[PDB]
Amino acid sequence: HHLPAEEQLALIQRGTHEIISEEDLLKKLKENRPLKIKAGFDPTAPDLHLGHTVLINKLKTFQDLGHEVTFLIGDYTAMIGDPTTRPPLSREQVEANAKTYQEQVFKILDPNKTKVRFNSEWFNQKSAADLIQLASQQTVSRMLERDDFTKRYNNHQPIAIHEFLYPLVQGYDSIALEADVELGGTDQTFNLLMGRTLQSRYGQESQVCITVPIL
Repeated sequence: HHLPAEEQLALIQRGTHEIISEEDLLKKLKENRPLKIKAGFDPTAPDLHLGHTVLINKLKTFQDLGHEVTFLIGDYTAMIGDPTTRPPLSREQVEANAKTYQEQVFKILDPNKTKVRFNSEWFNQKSAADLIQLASQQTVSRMLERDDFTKRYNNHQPIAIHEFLYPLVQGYDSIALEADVELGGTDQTFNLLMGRTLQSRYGQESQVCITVPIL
């Protein structure tokens, strides 16, 4: 049934830019169970541009190999706006943009074998105290190590503080999903690594991080 793990790893490794501990990936595949596969998408764009194709085909490889792909809509942070200012996304915009993503993605993935989820599902129920707990798990110095934060800080461009909370949101999504693997583009390394780090801090086995080219 489940392919030998050495062969799974050969099909997963092709076309990828980096795998953070293949030693951890091989161990998960040798467990011979459906790994939970997380791929997150911001719902602001009108569609997925054709540069996502490699990424979606890699989710296809995971699903063909028997693992469970979760297609995650990061709607929570996009629907929060300013206190009384340009507005945030309505729910109507999230649901309409996500519908277009799904019709794109399901020309490749099987809908009966893919989970579609919105991270407001757990995050609507989180209190302010929950987010403070989360925020205590990372240092300001590590957040400023992200490339986009490093340039803005040195070019003396303001970084609002909630921008430091968004990667913590993405990392916790991994805990809420019990992700075994999370995929993203070459430039998402920092954010993907956040879930691997937070998971250990919450008592979970960590995820493997896999990057592919997003053209």
